[PDB]
Amino acid sequence: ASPFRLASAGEISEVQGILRTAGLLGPEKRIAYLGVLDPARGAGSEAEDRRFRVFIHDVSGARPQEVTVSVTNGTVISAVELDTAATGELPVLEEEFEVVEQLLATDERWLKALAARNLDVSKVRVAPLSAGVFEYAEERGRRILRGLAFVQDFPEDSAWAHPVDGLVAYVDVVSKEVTRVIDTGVFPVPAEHGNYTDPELTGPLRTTQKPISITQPEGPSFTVTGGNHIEWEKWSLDVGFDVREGVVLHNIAFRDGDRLRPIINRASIAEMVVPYGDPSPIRSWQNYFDTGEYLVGQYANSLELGCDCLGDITYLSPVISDAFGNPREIRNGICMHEEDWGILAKHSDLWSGINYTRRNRRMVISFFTTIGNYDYGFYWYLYLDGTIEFEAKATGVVFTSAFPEGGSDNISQLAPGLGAPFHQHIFSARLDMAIDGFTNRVEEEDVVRQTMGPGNERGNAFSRKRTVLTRESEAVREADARTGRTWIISNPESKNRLNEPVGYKLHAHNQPTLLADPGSSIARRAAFATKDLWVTRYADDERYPTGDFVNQHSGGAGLPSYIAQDRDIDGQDIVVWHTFGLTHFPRVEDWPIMPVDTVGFKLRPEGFFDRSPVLDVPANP
Amino acid sequence: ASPFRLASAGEISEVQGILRTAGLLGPEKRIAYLGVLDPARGAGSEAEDRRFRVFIHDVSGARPQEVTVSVTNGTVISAVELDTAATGELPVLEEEFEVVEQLLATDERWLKALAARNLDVSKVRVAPLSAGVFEYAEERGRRILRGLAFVQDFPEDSAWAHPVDGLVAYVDVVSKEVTRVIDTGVFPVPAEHGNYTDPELTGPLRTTQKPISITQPEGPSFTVTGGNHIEWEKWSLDVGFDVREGVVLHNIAFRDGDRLRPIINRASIAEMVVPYGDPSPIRSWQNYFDTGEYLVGQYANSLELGCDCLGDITYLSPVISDAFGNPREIRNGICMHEEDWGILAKHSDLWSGINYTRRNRRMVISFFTTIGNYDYGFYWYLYLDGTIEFEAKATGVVFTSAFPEGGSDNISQLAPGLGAPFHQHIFSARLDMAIDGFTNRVEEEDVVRQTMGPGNERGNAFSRKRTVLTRESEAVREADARTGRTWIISNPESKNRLNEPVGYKLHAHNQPTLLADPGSSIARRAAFATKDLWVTRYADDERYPTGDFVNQHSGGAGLPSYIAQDRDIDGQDIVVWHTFGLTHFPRVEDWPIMPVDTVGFKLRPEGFFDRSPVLDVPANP
Ligand SMILES: [Cu+2]
Ligand SMILES: [Cu+2]
Repeated sequence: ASPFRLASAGEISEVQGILRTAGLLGPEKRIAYLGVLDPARGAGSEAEDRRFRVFIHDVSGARPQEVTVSVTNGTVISAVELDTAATGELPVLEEEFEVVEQLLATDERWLKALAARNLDVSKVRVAPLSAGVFEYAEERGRRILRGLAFVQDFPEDSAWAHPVDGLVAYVDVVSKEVTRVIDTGVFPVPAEHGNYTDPELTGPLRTTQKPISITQPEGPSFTVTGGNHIEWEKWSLDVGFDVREGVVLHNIAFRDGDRLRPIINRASIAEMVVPYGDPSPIRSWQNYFDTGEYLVGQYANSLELGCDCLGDITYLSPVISDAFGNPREIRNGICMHEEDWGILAKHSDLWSGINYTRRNRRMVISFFTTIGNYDYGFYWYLYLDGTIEFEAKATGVVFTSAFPEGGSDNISQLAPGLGAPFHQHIFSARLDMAIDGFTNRVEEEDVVRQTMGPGNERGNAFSRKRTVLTRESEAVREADARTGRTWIISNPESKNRLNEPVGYKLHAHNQPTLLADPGSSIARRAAFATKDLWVTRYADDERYPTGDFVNQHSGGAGLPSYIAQDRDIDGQDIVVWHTFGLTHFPRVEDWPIMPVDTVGFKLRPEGFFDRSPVLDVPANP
Repeated sequence: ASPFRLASAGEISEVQGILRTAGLLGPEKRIAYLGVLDPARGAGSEAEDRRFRVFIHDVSGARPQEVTVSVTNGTVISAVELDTAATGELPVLEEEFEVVEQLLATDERWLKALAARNLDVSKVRVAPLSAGVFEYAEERGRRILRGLAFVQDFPEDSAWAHPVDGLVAYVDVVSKEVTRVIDTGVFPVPAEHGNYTDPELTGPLRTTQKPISITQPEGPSFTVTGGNHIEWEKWSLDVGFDVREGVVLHNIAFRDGDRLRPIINRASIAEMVVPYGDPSPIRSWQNYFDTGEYLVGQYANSLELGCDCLGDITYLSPVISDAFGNPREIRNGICMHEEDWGILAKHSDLWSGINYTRRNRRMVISFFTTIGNYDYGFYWYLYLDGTIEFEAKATGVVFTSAFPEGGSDNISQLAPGLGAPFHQHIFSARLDMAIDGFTNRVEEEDVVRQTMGPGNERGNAFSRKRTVLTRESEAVREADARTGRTWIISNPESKNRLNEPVGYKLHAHNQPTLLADPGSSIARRAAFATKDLWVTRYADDERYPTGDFVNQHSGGAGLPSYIAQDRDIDGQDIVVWHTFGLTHFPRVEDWPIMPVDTVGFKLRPEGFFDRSPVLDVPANP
């Protein structure tokens, strides 16, 4: 059995069993995170050891633990009690979603805030929002959420239309206490609804959209074996799934003639953070680590054929653990299919008389998740020509506020009285590289402009320069779109037939990075977002750019501490961390539900192959 | 009849007739360019005047002329003899393709160059290459082409595989003279072939690609009326076609309820230039103005159903003039269809219980052209949500050279002895804007970072600043990807329901602009390429960023001279010229035929609509 296979339901139950027998999962315990670990380097030969790692919350106030078990051997490998004031709180539990509203409903300061606004407490939804780390010393070591109110005029109303500004509350989830209720002033609660299925607001639905039928009459060109192993148009890989990261891709390789050549050992979105840019004390603390704090895999949608995923779809239904260690299946939580992708290569040659046209295809592996108001589609594409791509599709409902009467430098207007604060959605792709194997390096490549003169008399020449990143202390890089900057991962010990090192070139979109002041809390907690590209030496415990426990962690953790080890990355097992994000100044067209907007990156072969790798593509039927 | 309808065959014949009767098209005359002119501003009401503009070459050495005729009225509106030494030579004629080889075949200096290399003159193909303007005073006023040799080992061989380096020749096309033959040294003629249909090099073709069937069982959702008028999912526009520019889009508008709101009056690629970066005197002169020198519309491919254009395709077969004024149909030279485009908007709301998913579509209008070794697909997309996009798909066979033995700072290696010089492919999109009508302005929008402190105590705030471009002297702008710079075209007299000016935001890719030294010939002839965005006041004779006659024109013409008029562009009929390009350092995978690579831009509504414009999209069948 492939040691990269998906966790099965029986594997989760065995973790539950091992923890129970070990005395680690009594009735007061809640699993906040559970996931299989990747096989260790070199273990390929031989003998399974499927290890699972668990974060265990205790609802009685006892200390939480990090536990690794061996489902293979039925043992506890490690169990450590965590001092959350130092190393962070556990991830948010799904069971804590409703607690913030429930505690506030009977708090007299909250009820007073709502009475001044003539709002019925029974119609006041409270978003359970991650707290971060600011000035409130009582919160250190405590599991806090913060709450912002949204009025639901009726049970199928969109509360996002009716933010209650000037009001925020903090609660201690464990002790079940409201620690602070801040009311800075009354704002009108925007009156319009945002119900995008209401015929009054949609108007009569269009009748003009004729059907588009996409079918594969002989079925798809990719095979799935071993539960999650894909073979498609020379690509080979395994599709993993982790409750924190979502879909992960393992062992991406390309059959080049008779050789299976590795390209990327592990590909994941290791963090995704939404910083807000509104300096109001009602929201100036909000930074939602969708991945590290909430666990995006956990909230993956079940994707409906014909509507969520069109064409000939093959699904995976990954398993996760519920809060008590029982397996739960996410039905149709991963969609897989191949698509047409236009012209691959075309040339009509006058001299030879030959006219040639070939079509491209891509393999698509995706999931869609929902974190409160946000919805994101994570898409990995593999193309016939070797190009690898990632794309995020950001949609959902924008996070709202009041629109101040004097306007705002940090908030857009969507509807009368309704604002939407400025924010970014910033991702980190963790690419554990394996270009032709693990001995890799990274070069930064800039265009070079040349001055007209001797050896360049007509002033037309231009060139490129590549700079090797030799050690981690040199591997924190920024974009330079003006100089066409890219980063090439090569194998300096593997040369193509032209005696040049095989490589792949990372093409970024060069969007703005984290805008927050460098002295801010979020710049410290999300340092990775402040730079476009990081290279580290591989290490099995360096998994997320933000560290293991993001929630209410003071800062510094993660990449800035990994990098300080100043390890050799010049022909070594290395990891590329690419920051990329969307800067979102909301527009009216984003309201009441926003059209998808996208961000991502791609890697293209750069002398990896001896010549084009798609010459064996046949003329289309 | 819509005055934006395509030229018909009868219209071309009537031009021929009018010129013949007027004494302007005797047997020594060759039409180098012919195209309908756009209706003048305000002529909507009323009465046709279909005017055509013609550039007439004279093969006897008499001066060429620029002529505008009225096919409506059967008259010559204007005819002016051109002093090509001042205002430029005419565009390259298709009939001149073979002349460069034919003249050189019997020239003793050329034959000597080839004999030293043991090449059979009968197997030596010569690319007819535009000359530009350099140090050769004898060329001023003369119609010159330059030639580079490529060996074809047999009639169906790819000559690009066998460049003959160290050798270039210049010829006077009219006098039929070889003006110079420069032989700077012998290089090996690369030996490998590049025949991508040869089973020896492709290997056995793949059998793994299962079929993908895309159909529309009730036909497409767009209608074509009046020959070229498209109605699709609230969009309205006309598809034009000009032999120089290719597909042009007129009168792009969006039905918003009961109003037809204009967005863009005219959209075209007004120039496309390929500068080379190899300082060798054999190629340091090459800069191929595919649009302005060669006329891309002229070489549009006939696009084959199922292979070039998949799905339910509606074609236009535009008409052009041959060199004698006879109409010629480009069969299936424009493909039109709609496609699925993934998720449009999705949200799964916990509080309201509603789960919502809608799919996107785009309308696609494209053509594909071949200029020697290059092939380009020009694609215009319209999306349901109002986004407009352009994409170029660059493929074909890379222009080759020898690979020097000591390597090269300006040339990649593709195969033993085979080089491909560095180059860029730089486009200019001419967008004659009409945001809600003609009274428009442009603002440059940058992200603003804020310093932590008073009014921003937690250091999270960020904002934006918009700078109006008031006059043409302020409207030459450059990218700043780091600050998320975009440009917003608004109508300062048309406000959405929130009292904010309607607009569209141009999202560029922020690729490098022209790399050549600012003092170089190409920087002067292609000044537009040196900056990302230009705004001019509309004027009916300001059509191309490079002027009317690009071929062998000394420089300065075009945008830098338009801009100097310093006209008011703050709430006026304006035109946005966006430079965008690909910088191409060829890779081994580009050889022997290159996979498509892409570049483009998009515009997104920015407060143009009162709320999302796709709320009336129905749940998919
Ligand atoms: Cu957003
Ligand atoms: Cu190129």
